Amino acid sequence: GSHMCDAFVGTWKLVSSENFDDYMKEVGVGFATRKVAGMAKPNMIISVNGDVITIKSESTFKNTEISFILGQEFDEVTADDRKVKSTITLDGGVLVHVQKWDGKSTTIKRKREDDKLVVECVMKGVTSTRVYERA
Ligand SMILES: COC(=O)C1=C(C2=[SH]CCC2)C[SH]=C1NC(=O)[C@H]1CCCC[C@H]1C(=O)O
Repeated sequence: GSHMCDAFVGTWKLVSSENFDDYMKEVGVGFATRKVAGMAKPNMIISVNGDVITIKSESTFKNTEISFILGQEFDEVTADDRKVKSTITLDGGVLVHVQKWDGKSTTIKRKREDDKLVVECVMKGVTSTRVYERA
């Protein structure tokens, strides 16, 4: 087993959100999409198979799935249809996901906090916090 397995693997449901509309604005999402995307309550499924981590997000609005090896950059088409270059590392027990596109950068941090998985999303000055519980 591994730290990653024990901490993150499983099925998680969104239970609260803060500032997500403002985060979406900062990453360039337009009005109609922000409105419909902001209603979504995704399930997040995290799995590990050997060195490969998979993060799936499933909702009424969009489904996404990424698989990656820690430290190894990959192509990602985000839920909001940005084509980014992503690298995910495990830093002091926090999954740190950096996305680069068009000269811009956003960082998504995923951490365990008590029984929750807390996702912090930062674009320039704007932070959104997305809190998940076990499904
Ligand atoms: C920018 O859009 C997004 O980031 C975004 C979505 C859209 S689709 C159209 C508009 C917005 C849908 S789901 C999502 N982001 C996440 O699910 C992760 C990954 C990053 C931030 C929040 C995280 C979270 O666990 O909720």
